[PDB]
Amino acid sequence: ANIVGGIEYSINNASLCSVGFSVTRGATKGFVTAGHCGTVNATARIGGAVVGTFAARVFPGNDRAWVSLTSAQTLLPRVANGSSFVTVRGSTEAAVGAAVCRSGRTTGYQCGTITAKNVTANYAEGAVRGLGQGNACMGRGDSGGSWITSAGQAQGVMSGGNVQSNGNNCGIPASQRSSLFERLQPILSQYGLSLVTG
Repeated sequence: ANIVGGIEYSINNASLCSVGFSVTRGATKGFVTAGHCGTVNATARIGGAVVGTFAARVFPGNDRAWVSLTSAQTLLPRVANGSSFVTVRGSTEAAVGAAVCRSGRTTGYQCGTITAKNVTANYAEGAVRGLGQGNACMGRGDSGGSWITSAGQAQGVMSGGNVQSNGNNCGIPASQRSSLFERLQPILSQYGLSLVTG
């Protein structure tokens, strides 16, 4: 499969999440995603085919993981934006107030601004600390997916948000949305990963 930020994958033929970013770990191909998407050794599929397995994860506390991929996968420095692509150019961290977008298999490509840092989410499983917050909308299934600026600076991966009864927060005003991302930088260093860029 071609590995592009935002696209769907399944975990153990059950849950669905979204790809964060293509990465390498030496010779090993991978992608980063959310930790709550899978446990270590869980099998990832794209287009019905096995693509790899969860190599490592932290959730809760953090919300991060990476999937180690078979060498047959094609890593790409891209995030889905409809039928087109945003090129991944680096991982410079944007400040509060910056514009940012996110990509995932439920709500697609959505944009807003970064509204806070260091946010705690109290999920069913426990607290997750240190999250970025934006007011781009999102929904169930977008978890794991890319947060990236229009200029190609990868910010993080989708963790969670104040979804409404329709499964998303797109039907409430931006002023009311809390859409939370796990910062990319600590994922990359924790697991010794390099972002695939173009």
